[PDB]
Amino acid sequence: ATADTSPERLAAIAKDALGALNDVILKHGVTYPEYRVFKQWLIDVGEGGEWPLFLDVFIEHSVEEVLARSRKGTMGSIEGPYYIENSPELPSKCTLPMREEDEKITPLVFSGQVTDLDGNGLAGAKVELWHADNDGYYSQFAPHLPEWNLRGTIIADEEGRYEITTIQPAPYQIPTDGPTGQFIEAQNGHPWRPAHLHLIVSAPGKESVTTQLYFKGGEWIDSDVASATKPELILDPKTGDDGKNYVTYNFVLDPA
Amino acid sequence: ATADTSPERLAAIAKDALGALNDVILKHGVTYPEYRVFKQWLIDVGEGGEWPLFLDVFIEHSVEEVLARSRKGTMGSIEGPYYIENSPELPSKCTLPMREEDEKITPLVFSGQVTDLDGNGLAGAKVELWHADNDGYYSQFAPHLPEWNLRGTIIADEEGRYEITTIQPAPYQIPTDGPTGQFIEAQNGHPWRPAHLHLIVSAPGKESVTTQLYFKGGEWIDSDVASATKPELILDPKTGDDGKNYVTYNFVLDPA
Ligand SMILES: Oc1cccc(Cl)c1O
Ligand SMILES: Oc1cccc(Cl)c1O
Ligand SMILES: [Fe+3]
Ligand SMILES: [Fe+3]
Repeated sequence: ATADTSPERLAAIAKDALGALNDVILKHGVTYPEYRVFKQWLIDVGEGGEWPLFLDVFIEHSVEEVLARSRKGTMGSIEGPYYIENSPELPSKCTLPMREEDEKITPLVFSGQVTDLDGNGLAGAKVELWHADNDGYYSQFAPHLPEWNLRGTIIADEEGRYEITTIQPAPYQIPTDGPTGQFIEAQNGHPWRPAHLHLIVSAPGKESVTTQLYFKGGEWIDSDVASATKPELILDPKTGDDGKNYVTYNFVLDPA
Repeated sequence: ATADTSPERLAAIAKDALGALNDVILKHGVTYPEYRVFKQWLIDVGEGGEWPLFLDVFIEHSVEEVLARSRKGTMGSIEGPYYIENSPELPSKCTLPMREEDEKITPLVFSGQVTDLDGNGLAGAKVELWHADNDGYYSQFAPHLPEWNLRGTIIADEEGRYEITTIQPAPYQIPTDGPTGQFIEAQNGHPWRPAHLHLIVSAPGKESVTTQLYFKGGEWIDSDVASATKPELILDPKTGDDGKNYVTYNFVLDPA
């Protein structure tokens, strides 16, 4: 992993990042017992392997807020720690891989079209979906699950449309008996995320979008610990007489 | 290590610390290639065990600047990563433990008195000295050195005076082929400290002081990478006709 940044830019970055922190210590009168605790917690983050967690919850929102200024298409959001590459491909209309345990849960049917800025249909266009199960587990992040459970690469047809069936997600709680959750708990916070789909959407000759979609009445909707939920990405699914929840949603892709 | 801080205070602390950083990302337009690099570097700091180094160089100065508001005695400074407790005791006038390799170097003779705010003499009063050798190594931080090389606990007499002989320190360069030094080097900085004595000074019924002393014409004197050098802590040693450098310095101790 490399940035291709200059020493001039880094220097300016670190000066005000360090200036900022050093400024919070002065402003609040941070003591020496406090400093020791802090240092000890940074070691633990590393030792608990919680660096992508902590940063993704607490920092990635600004990185996407920056990228967000540059694009005219669908609203993006943070990737989070759990994306996996080359998930198995599925046809234009499909079901997401899932176990019998998953078959017990109210289904979600997710339809729409991948278009360009003008609104034209895009063939040979892909939707990478992934999200958590009713337990708040992600596959490849819990040994009891099959390695592509609720992950897939959806191949959109002739005109960019896709119809995808999966389950309807339940609120993810981030891990707590570790440094990130001890961080939240010592400040009387809450370790909850909204229920969400993660998606990378692409198509030839387009700047991909990475985003999330959420659910209209959901808990933790206006208190996302990751600060990653927007108005523009909240679905409002209607239920069929089959009893399955139904949503349509379209992705608008910028020029690459 | 425990602070005894409330959730209210921590919450306020983390809000503006996180707000601050998130504010630097927005201000500079930090990209996604940049973010990956950053995250990867935080893992390495941990994995290189460079957390007390990085923080002590870049952060501890504000913690002491805070404590500095509360005290009327000698000017303090940052401890740094290398203090060791219960170094062996020596009488009021002594020499610091050192090898034959150390005996080759111009000697430093360091005299003075530990007093109170009014200026009265303090018996049963201690000076913990430690510092680096002409190589820029600290004992217990390089396997080739004897475990108390240039460390000791000096026992001041009847009236708080001490006379201590050691070597005259050479400029410490912090480690470079690791994350902290790759941090400095990618921004065209310099990994140099001034030459310095570390000292903890105490006496019964007094708030100890932790500080450093530096040398009047030294290199890196106005570009200390740790930002830890003050005007008030720069010695000006005269050389004897024995050829040994001579300094007197007195420590003024606040009520505990
Ligand atoms: O499931 C998650 C866990 C932690 C952070 C984010 Cl952004 C997630 O989506
Ligand atoms: O020797 C040192 C190395 C790193 C930081 C400080 Cl403050 C030192 O004194
Ligand atoms: Fe998630
Ligand atoms: Fe030092």
